[PDB]
Amino acid sequence: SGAIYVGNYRVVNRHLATHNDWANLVWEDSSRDLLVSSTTAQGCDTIARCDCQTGVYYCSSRRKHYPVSFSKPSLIFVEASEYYPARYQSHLMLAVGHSEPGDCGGILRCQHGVVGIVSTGGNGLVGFADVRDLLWLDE
Ligand SMILES: COc1ncccc1CC(=O)N1CCC[C@H](C(N)=O)C1
Ligand SMILES: [Zn+2]
Repeated sequence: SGAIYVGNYRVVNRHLATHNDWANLVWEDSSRDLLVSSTTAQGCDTIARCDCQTGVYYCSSRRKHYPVSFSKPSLIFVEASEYYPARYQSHLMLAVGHSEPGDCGGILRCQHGVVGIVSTGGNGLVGFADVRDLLWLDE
């Protein structure tokens, strides 16, 4: 699991969004596996505004942070699961790395800050949902 807390927002994987996330919906994108809900107290996570393709991500199946190089945000065909049917998820960055379903939520970080959260995985690869384009998060 896991989330990013920036300002008066909470950023989770859409498929893991709780009842309170839906009761306080701000923005959501099924094809991005993203959901933004509102928070009462002030979040202080810094979002990265960069062009990076190297980062370090947290992996709870190992309790380890991994240094990885990843692709630029794009459309990747994500196989069917119980949360979604066979579809193309947009804004997804792929890296060669380990992951398990319970790892969705771990953050990929660079020197600039928070790049995105773990979203997909399979075949010795791990995918991250990018959040760097969401400029409205800091205002
Ligand atoms: C090895 O499998 C995994 N590895 C990491 C995270 C997640 C998985 C499982 C996986 O691919 N998905 C299940 C949950 C929703 C995902 C999505 N965004 O479409 C797809
Ligand atoms: Zn960066």
